[PDB]
Amino acid sequence: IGQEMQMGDYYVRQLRGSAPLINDPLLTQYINSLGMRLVSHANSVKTPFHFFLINNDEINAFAFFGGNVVLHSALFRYSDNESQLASVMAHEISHVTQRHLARAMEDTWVGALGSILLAMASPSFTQQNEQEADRIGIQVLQRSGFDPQAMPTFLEKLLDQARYSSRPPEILLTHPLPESRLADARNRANQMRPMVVQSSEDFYLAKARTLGMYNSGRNQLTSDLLDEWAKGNVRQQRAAQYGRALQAMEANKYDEARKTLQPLLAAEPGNAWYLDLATDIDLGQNKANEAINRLKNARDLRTNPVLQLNLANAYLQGGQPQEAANILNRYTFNNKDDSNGWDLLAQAEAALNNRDQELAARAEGYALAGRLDQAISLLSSASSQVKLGSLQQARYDARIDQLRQLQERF
Amino acid sequence: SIGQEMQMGDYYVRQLRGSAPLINDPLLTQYINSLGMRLVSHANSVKTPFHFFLINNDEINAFAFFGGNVVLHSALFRYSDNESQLASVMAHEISHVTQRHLARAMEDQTWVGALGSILLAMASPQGMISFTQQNEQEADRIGIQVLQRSGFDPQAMPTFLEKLLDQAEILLTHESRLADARNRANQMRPMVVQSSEDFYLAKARTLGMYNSGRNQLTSDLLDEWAKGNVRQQRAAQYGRALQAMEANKYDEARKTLQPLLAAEPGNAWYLDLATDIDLGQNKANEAINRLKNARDLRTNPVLQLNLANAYLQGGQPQEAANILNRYTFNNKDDSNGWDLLAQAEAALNNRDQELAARAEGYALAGRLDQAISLLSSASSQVKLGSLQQARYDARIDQLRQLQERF
Amino acid sequence: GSIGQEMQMGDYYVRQLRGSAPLINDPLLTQYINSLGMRLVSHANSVKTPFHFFLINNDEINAFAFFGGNVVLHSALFRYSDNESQLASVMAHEISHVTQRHLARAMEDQWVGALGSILLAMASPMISFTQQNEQEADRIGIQVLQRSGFDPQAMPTFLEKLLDQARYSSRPPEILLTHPLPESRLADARNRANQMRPMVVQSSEDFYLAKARTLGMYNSGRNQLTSDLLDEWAKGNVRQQRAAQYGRALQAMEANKYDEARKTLQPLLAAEPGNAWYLDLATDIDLGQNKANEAINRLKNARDLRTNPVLQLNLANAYLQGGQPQEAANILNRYTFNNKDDSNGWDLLAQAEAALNNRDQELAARAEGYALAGRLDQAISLLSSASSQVKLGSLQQARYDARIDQLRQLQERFK
Ligand SMILES: [Zn+2]
Ligand SMILES: [Zn+2]
Ligand SMILES: [Zn+2]
Repeated sequence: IGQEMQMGDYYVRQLRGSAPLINDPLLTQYINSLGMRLVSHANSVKTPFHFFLINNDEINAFAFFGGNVVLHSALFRYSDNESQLASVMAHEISHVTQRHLARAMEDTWVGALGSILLAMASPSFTQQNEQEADRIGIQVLQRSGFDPQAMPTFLEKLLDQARYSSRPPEILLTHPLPESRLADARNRANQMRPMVVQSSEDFYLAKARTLGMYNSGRNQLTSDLLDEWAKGNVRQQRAAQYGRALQAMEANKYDEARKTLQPLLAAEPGNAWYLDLATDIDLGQNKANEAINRLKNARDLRTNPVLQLNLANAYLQGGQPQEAANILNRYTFNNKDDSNGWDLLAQAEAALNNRDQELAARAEGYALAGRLDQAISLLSSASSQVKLGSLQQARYDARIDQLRQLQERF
Repeated sequence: SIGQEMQMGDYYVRQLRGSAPLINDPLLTQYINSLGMRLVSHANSVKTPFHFFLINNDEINAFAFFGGNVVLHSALFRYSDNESQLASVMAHEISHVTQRHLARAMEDQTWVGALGSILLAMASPQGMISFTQQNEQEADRIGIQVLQRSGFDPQAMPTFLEKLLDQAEILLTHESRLADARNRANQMRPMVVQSSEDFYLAKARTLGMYNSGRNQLTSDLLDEWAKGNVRQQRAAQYGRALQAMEANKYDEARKTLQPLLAAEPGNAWYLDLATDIDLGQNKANEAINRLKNARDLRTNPVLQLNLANAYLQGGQPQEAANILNRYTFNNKDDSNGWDLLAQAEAALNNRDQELAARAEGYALAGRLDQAISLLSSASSQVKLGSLQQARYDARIDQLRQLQERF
Repeated sequence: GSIGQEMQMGDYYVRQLRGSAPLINDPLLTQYINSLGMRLVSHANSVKTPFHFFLINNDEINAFAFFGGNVVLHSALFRYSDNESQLASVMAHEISHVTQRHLARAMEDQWVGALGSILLAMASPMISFTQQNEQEADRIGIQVLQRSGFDPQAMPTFLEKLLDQARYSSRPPEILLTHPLPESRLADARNRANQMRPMVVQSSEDFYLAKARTLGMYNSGRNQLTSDLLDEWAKGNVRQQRAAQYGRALQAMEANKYDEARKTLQPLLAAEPGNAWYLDLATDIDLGQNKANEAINRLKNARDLRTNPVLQLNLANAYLQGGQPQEAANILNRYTFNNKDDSNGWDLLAQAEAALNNRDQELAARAEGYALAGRLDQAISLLSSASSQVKLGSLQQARYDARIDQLRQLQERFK
């Protein structure tokens, strides 16, 4: 487990630099708050878990060392309910806890494998591992309070689209599904108790933002899906109203987006989804003060990362880079693996013409993207602009030392 | 009598706490009054106790009223180049009170509230009072001696007034009078001048921690302080550590303060910031142990609040209460102690004690009706006939007498 | 050859030391330690290599050596050494490990990164020798120790002073882990020492001043210059007593009480205006209170300014703090070339080139500091910047690019 936490970091750093990862706070927070909810109900967990979202309209999901589960945004277009989406995550979670890929290789090497995981994200197991991944998957899926029949329903809807479409989805290549696999999935969900679970409000909002803001190819949020959601339950109707407000924002129709979002923010002034969108609309119309005052009146400002990055950007476009830096210095210290915070920090330090601090912030973004040589180059320039023996020299040079360890390792 | 004016003074002070942006920082208020106090004792015509308040306002102004209550705007620190210049403002303002000028002026002619609304308008950054040419011709020349017996620069006043002229606010409430200030300062004596170590750090924390508008701690000043005497160089290092903490640069803050704390482990200013850095990194245990080994722990109010706060964050609300229960009876008018004591009593689930501590906070801020409401709630949760019920109801009685006077 | 291979490894390990271990780079302490160490080498047998002596800022007592005649000594040796001959006995011990090639023999018979990672762990706040290795080192050491004019009994007196501390103390001195000390070794050290004639030698005045500066200026943990020691030295021999006033002036200056350090320094300055030790202290007192010019005038009038690296570095720095960066550059461009390994010169050269706004020269001076510390990739980065700010084909471009090539060929030899 010692090495595979480390090879996980090397592989996800490569994923950041090459694959089109969705770095959105609201979506990343959702996929990881949901995914961690199942890990807490999973057995034999050796590692922390992180869940990544790729902008890819091809449906696929996979996982590797260090509890890193990779999910394509296409999973939101296929998932009718939240339990189906978590059904695939528990499928992936069980692949890690059982260490399936670990043993496939215990029976030159790491770069040949890394090209495989990377090519899958950018636009296979034998069925003995896949039966077991279903085995443990639904127990976890049911002790997580989800619908156990969501897996046979979701597996079956992959099969219905593999005959009624030319070539099958890519998920069925890494996770093949014969009729035996379905019949087992269909039986064991039959064997446990019926559950009536409503999909969380965050699932429908996350689907809308995924298909609305990160549209690409078959990943569209179409009028047919929004009109259908206008008839659905109370949670789907707010998400369709949010989806219309989102797309009115995307199309630069800011005043309509404000009036469309108004009934949802008036009903829930402290919801982070509506606060995020209301900041985009205000910033789109050069009213940063309104976007600043609204987020300072948010209850969860100092506890919610989405609100912290949102108000930092609002401070940035509002001409107060120092206020942005105060948030972003604390944000990057508590969320050191978040590339959004380091980037906004680099923008803030650049606005203050703190050149060494700007280069130091840029370096973290490059290190997160697997560009360690270039991160070292920026920190070397930073170190060369400050007196030797200064605290900034020692800091920049020590950071260079730590990144050289990661490069000497591979 | 002095009695009505001391009570009128308390009423105006309560109104200031509720609406004006006061700086309640322990280190700054301890310094502001410690310097005032031994400055007070060098005047003999004083009828009243004296308290000195600091207001977060970038517009320079200073004023005083009944009960020896003086108000100093934080903008005073950027205008004051040395300790004597800062005390020159205070010596001028305390001399107004000791000779009873403002009381004299209102004996000539709804009134008490009209003056209080004016006092807030001057204090609040968001109508004014004005003195006659004699009145402050009294105050300055009566105040230059009060400054000299306290061992500060007599020439510190004049250089401050000329630094006011070329910029044409203090000038509405306050050449003839100025020419007399330089007229009168040159005659007395020339004086060796050395700011206290606390003045330089106090100016650093005011401009660095309470920066607002024109009240910034600029990169020009601390580069200059690094070239001064060894007091200003330690202050410059303290200000840079302070701004690093303000910018949440926690590691840089610890390494900047480390040489100062190693040289002066018992210094209250550095011990204070070391707690802020430790709590900012969720290291409450380390901050507690450091404060227990401080020499002046059970004698210095700043250190007691710092350790009490660290006990709260450290998950020890009882130990925090043991400190704060004694602190609030030694510093009845300190809202910080009452607020921290309310946080501790909330964490111990002593509800009636929490309502009682919250009530004192509202009483100090002038919201007597609300304080009476919270004590009424506390008294309803405690058994009739208990000592607690007798205290809560007695405190309500005391607060009702206060509001019946005005 | 094998001398060449071992001096190539020696340089690699010295660079690693400079990059991670806390070496004292003080001009006076470095000069003294190497002048005393060379004095022993000149009386040693079978010397094949130059020798360099390094001082770690570590209050744990330890001493060891590796390829290329590089001897590294923890500053805690000054706390244990009552007299110069005691300190010399430990160095003679280490030089004898080098002349016997004990470390070379072990690795030859039966990894470069494994040995270098141990050397850094021993210096930062393990290698062990057999009892024959220690037996060879003590005899050969004590013979070179007295041919150098020191007290032979200092070696057993220091060993027994080490054995006594190990028995009572919770943990043994770390030097006794690298150099194990059974009673058999101490009895053998007493035998050969007793075999020669008694020799009561006065420690050099340079020794007492070095111990004062080592413990007073580079104090750390148990490495303090206590008031007990100096009150004790105020009563001593002719050389010890002025070393007392020197250390007293040091911490008066360390505590930023410069006026106190003036009055303490006055009589030794007035009595001895031509020795580097108080001249050095008589520059730091002056610059600390912004009196740079007479610190320059005092050093400009020094006799051995064109002979002694300490006065040159002191005067170069005074020119910098005095607002005359070019005068500092004139000295340091020549000092860096004659003292290629002194990282103080490269740093001061960079500070002067920075003040003159000669950015590529500054980056180039910084790079030599980084190369000396084993950070070759970083030194190459700075030279690449320097090469990018001068025109291609120029004299400076060809120099910076040739220097990059040298650092790259130095890098591949071990990577
Ligand atoms: Zn699978
Ligand atoms: Zn006045
Ligand atoms: Zn040995």
